[PDB]
Amino acid sequence: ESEQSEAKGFVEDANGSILFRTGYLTRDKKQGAKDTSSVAQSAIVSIESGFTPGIVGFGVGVVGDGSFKIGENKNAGNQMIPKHNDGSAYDHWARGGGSVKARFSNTTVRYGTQVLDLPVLASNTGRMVPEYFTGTLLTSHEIKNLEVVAGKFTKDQMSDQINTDADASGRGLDRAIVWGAKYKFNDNLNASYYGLDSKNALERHYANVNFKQPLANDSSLTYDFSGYHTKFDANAHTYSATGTVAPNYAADGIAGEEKTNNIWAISGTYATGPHSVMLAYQQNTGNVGYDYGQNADGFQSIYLPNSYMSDFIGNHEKSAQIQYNVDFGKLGVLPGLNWTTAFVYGWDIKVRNVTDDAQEREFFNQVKYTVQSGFAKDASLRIRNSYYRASDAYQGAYIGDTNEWRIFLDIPVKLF
Repeated sequence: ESEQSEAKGFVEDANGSILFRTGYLTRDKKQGAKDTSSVAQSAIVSIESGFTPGIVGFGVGVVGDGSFKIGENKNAGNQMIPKHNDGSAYDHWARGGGSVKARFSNTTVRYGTQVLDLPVLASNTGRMVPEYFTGTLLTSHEIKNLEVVAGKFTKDQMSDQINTDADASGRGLDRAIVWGAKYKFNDNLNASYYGLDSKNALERHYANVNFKQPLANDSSLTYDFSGYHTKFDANAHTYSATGTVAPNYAADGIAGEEKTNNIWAISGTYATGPHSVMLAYQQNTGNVGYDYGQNADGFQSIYLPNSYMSDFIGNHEKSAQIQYNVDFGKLGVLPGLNWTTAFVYGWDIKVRNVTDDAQEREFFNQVKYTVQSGFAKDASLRIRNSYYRASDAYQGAYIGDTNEWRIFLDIPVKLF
């Protein structure tokens, strides 16, 4: 009848796992700019009790991680490793917490520490360890194929922070209220719409529609339209704003008046047999770029296609991508080996008091291998490289010319 009426018990329905992750991320930049290199090992735990049986069910959750750096890591960065006040890397660190949860019919409420994946407020999961939020999330599946959420969060703990309320910049969350809904219309079409209101910081909405269109020979075309609307509060932190800013914006990141961004993107992917190709276009309008991640708003709150090392989020920036993906298992060469190559070109970037015409481009390659069977099933290795270049005006204003490598070994282990 419902998710709660099928509860087996606190112990019977429990699940638990650890992900061991070894990472390496380096960025080589031109002379006069800072090279980063970060190497580390993590163990990331997730434990979820089942729910007790009855009209209302109860359980608990635990999330956390413990990590150590590998090497001195004197020029660590990129949100890989916590740093002491002098700049030195932390030798080892530990983070996380617990939650309690309650379930009635098909609705769950969770209170405490948790990893979020709302498009408007999404935890980092692309570095060593996950970003954690603390607060309350209600999740309702009372209508088949519809998920509705509502939440309130008061702490944000980013991956490279030891303090329990500290985003990528070391600043705490005041109050983030979130809501939204996601619906599967049929097997080819779904859509979503989410909202965020974060006190003294910003208001943000996200919408998506995703339509898959079957073609002959086990082929298809998938179209995607995604976008965000963000209104940044006068006291929020931003970096790409244009128009009227405060004298000190330069130094503070505080515009002292509201700034608005719209960013949207359309993508079409043709897939056939072993092979896929995607084309995508993305554009920003308003008087700021998509300056996400600067106000305890989720380091991964970037559900758009033109997003690799650069996110193509500059003020007025337009961008276009071509992407090619091969599955080497379907092709008959090596099951679980995949290759992605992409090229993204961005232009029309406004850099305040310098130009209206800056540009950037990125050439990306990733090879990934996932173990298909045996004791190490689902272990994977991801090796990825970005060759990134930008005009003179978009160097220290954003990332700067760079050759980036990232390597991640992920070894998942089921505890129960």
